Amino acid sequence: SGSCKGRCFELQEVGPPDCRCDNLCKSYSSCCHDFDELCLKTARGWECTKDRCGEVRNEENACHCSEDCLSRGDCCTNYQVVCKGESHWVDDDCEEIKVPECPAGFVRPPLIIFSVDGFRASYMKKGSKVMPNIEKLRSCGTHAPYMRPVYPTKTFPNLYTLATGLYPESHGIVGNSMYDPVFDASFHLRGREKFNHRWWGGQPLWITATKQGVRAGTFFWSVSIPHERRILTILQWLSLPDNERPSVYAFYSEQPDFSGHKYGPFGPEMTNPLREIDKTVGQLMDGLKQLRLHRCVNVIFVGDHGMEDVTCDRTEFLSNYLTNVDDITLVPGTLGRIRAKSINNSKYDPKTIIAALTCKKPDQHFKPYMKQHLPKRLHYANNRRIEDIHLLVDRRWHVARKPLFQGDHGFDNKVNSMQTVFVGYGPTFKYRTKVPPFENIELYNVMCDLLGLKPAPNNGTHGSLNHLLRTNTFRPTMPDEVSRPNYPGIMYLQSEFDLGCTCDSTKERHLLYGRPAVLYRTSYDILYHTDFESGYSEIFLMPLWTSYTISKQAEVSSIPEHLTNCVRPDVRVSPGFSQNCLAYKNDKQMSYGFLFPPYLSSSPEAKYDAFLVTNMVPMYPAFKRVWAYFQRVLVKKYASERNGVNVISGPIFDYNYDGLRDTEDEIKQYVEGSSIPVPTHYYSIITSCLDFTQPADKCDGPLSVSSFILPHRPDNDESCASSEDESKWVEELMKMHTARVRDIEHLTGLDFYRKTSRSYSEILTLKTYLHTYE
Ligand SMILES: *[C@@H]1O[C@H](CO)[C@@H](O[C@@H]2O[C@H](CO)[C@@H](O[C@@H]3O[C@H](CO[C@H]4O[C@H](CO[C@H]5O[C@H](CO)[C@@H](O)[C@H](O)[C@@H]5O[C@H]5O[C@H](CO)[C@@H](O)[C@H](O)[C@@H]5O)[C@@H](O)[C@H](O[C@H]5O[C@H](CO)[C@@H](O)[C@H](O)[C@@H]5O[C@H]5O[C@H](CO)[C@@H](O)[C@H](O)[C@@H]5O)[C@@H]4O)[C@@H](O)[C@H](O[C@H]4O[C@H](CO)[C@@H](O)[C@H](O)[C@@H]4O)[C@@H]3O)[C@H](O)[C@H]2NC(C)=O)[C@H](O)[C@H]1NC(C)=O
Ligand SMILES: C[C@H](CCC(=O)N[C@@H]1CCN(C(=O)OCc2cc(Cl)cc(Cl)c2)C1)[C@H]1CC[C@H]2[C@@H]3[C@@H](O)C[C@@H]4C[C@H](O)CC[C@]4(C)[C@H]3CC[C@]12C
Ligand SMILES: CCCCCCCC/C=C/CCCCCCCC(=O)OC[C@@H](O)COP(=O)(O)O
Ligand SMILES: [Ca+2]
Ligand code: NA
Ligand code: NA
Ligand SMILES: [Zn+2]
Ligand SMILES: [Zn+2]
Repeated sequence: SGSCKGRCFELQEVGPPDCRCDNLCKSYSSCCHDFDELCLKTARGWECTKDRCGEVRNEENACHCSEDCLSRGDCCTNYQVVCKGESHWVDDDCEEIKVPECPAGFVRPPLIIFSVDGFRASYMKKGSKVMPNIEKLRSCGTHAPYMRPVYPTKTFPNLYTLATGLYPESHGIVGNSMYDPVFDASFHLRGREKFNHRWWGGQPLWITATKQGVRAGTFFWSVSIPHERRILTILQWLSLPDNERPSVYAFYSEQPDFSGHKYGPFGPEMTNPLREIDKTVGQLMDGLKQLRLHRCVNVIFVGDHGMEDVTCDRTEFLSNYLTNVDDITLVPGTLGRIRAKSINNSKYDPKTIIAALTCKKPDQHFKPYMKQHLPKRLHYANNRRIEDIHLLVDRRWHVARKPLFQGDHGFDNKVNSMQTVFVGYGPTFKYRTKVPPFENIELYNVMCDLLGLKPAPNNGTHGSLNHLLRTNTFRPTMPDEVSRPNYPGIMYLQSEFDLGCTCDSTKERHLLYGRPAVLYRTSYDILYHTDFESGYSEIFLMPLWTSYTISKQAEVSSIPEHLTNCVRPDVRVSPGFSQNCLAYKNDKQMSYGFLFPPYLSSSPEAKYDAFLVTNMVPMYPAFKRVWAYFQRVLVKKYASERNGVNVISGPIFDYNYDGLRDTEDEIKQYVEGSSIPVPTHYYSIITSCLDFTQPADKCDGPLSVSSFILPHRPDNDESCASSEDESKWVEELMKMHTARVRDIEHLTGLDFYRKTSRSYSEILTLKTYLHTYE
């Protein structure tokens, strides 16, 4: 417990018992007694003035304007501008940085991450009027229209996703507040508990760097260190000798979130907070220019989430729905999480709670879900810290337990107001380049590539952001197919089938982008037909995928009356590896549907192919209403609008809600007295030509995709308008359950788009794309 002299913001760890002088010492109440005195000098502010140029060095000043300051590494960021007639970085023209211009001794371009809390993507519209430095970074660098945060759209899940490339369910920081039933402890911004490493999973970038010999401190700063001091400390660290200097740095600003919450996102009061951020950015760049590192360093300007208009009057109370609200604990606000108030309560029943919250009031501004029924695109279920009951709250509303600020965030990560920013500037990024919106889970890989690091396993798709960089150290390669398909001929007689059923240029046309590869061990059959092709699993007794193409002027027919209950045995597949219709009769709850729609057959003769037992899938009657509407009405609609479409459809089994393809052992439900497994979800991937004037089967250029993962539910309680015509609700339900192709690949162990005219990086970008319907 001595002194900090010569050790301010030192990069080593010290003690215990010895006192600390590092940038987190205040957070551990461990700074040496003279830390405030030596290390947090504030005298005379942060800006040089003409008066002070060539002053005699006074050790009391926050920063210096003396002739030695540049030797000493501690000039104010504007010193050269005020005293040498240099220009502020923002006043110089954009000049493309073809190669890193670094001082001798630098082995890689440093990375600086400048994260802003609550920075809404639409704030970039306010432009160089308010934020000339940010606008310049955006303009001369690489930028997206916006970047998608993860759900929940709160700070800590997003900050730690940025650093790990992991979903909150994987990294463990699933909210700003959490309860962990195994630890029997709670995590909050206020508390000792957040300091235990046990909450923090994955491998953040600082650890990835350090384990691979790249110097990198933890990204957190003690909040009591002012913004200007942090910037000066980063600058001083960048002046260190080669053997002590870090290659990655982080700055966090709590603005403009703090003002967003008070005044709302569209308040006139937001201008000054944004001017203040921009001034801090200006300090960093001016400082970098002072050190001749301004064409050496890569800078990421990134937000964690946006901000919405939310007032106290738009609050739903659970007391208006639940007779007994004091038996529950609620994590409230822009999402809901419900659990039992006490584990001692044995009458506590989740099903009664869900029923009592489901579709009661006409305007109802939240929706309850068991977490395994949340849209799969959220990836918000596979963690014991996420409560079984979840409430999705409508944008602009809160939920609270009982009745006894005007901006908020935390909503569904596809909501517009939740979108945030991304700008990359420096030698490794492209120059003056706009890139499409992408998800913040993808940045960890990029940051690894900017630092020559091997990423730890994460949820980014490595290579899908290659188009952001001038130089790509990572070239992705298609995974090798693991199981090769069988091609069964006509073997069996119809008399060999005891299934209890009764009835009264394929590849080039129907697999436009090639055959999906199966990336796990299994046994499956390719089945060709006039209107569609399929990969039929002999283990699961149904298609893994079914693929077909519908031209712009293809025609919809009905299932004629006499084939209504038609299921025909498939002579290419053995009785032993087929479904049977007897199981469906014996299952009172379960009906069946088809993957290729009989509705879209090319002829009445081809229509018979649709009724094969090998095109059949278990479907709840409730779900058939959704599925029939998609197949009969929507598929044709999309083919019209997009000038034909290619459709790949299939089952998903995810009983343990981990976003990954279930093994047989992990399947928990079968059609009554059979071993026909019941899917948890059904997917479709719908592809066409981005240029819609070119039809889907003759496309020269980029592709356009939209997909979904529909949950396979025995009721339509999710849809509060489901007692009406399907035209009133199925499509809204589908859009809620929009998905990336990549989500489907994880859920099915399939790899799509193996045969295209496009680069594989471009295909990785196609597979990460999400159609949000915003
Ligand atoms: C998003 O991307 C994720 C990352 O790839 C995917 O998540 C992974 O999923 C797999 C498959 O389900 C899962 O694998 C299981 O792992 C069990 C062991 O779990 C512990 O160890 C791992 C490994 O830690 C090291 O590697 C990870 C990356 O995975 C890295 O981030 C770590 O820092 C650590 O790094 C060190 O080692 C590596 C080399 O291994 C070095 O390269 C590196 O330099 C480091 O030195 C940890 O990930 C686990 O972490 C979980 O649990 C802890 C403790 O509770 C949590 O704090 C943490 O948040 C995390 O929790 C999440 O995952 C668990 C499941 O693991 C969930 O229950 C939970 O809700 C959270 O979501 C553990 O510390 C292993 O026993 C198990 O083995 C079984 O299957 C195999 C199959 O071969 C069989 O052989 C056996 O019979 C077993 O039955 C299985 O292998 C990974 O753990 C998991 N990783 C992460 C980070 O979550 C995710 O699926 C993907 N999502 C989607 C939708 O695609
Ligand atoms: C949870 C606290 C931090 C409290 C806080 O609200 N800090 C604010 C908001 C963001 N801040 C910040 O500087 O953010 C930088 C940042 C940027 C980006 Cl892009 C991503 C990320 Cl993730 C962060 C200023 C912190 C303080 C100390 C932390 C612990 C470490 O001292 C030791 C280890 C390090 C391991 O990697 C993780 C576990 C560990 C115990 C840390 C847990 C989190 C602690 C307690
Ligand atoms: C070598 C000495 C070993 C350590 C001695 C520890 C002394 C025992 C006291 C423990 C409680 C607090 C000490 C550790 C963390 C200090 C907490 C702190 O200073 O931050 C409070 C935090 O909520 C503020 O939340 P926000 O400001 O809202 O982020
Ligand atoms: Ca699974
Ligand atoms: Na039935
Ligand atoms: Na309903
Ligand atoms: Zn935040
Ligand atoms: Zn906030």
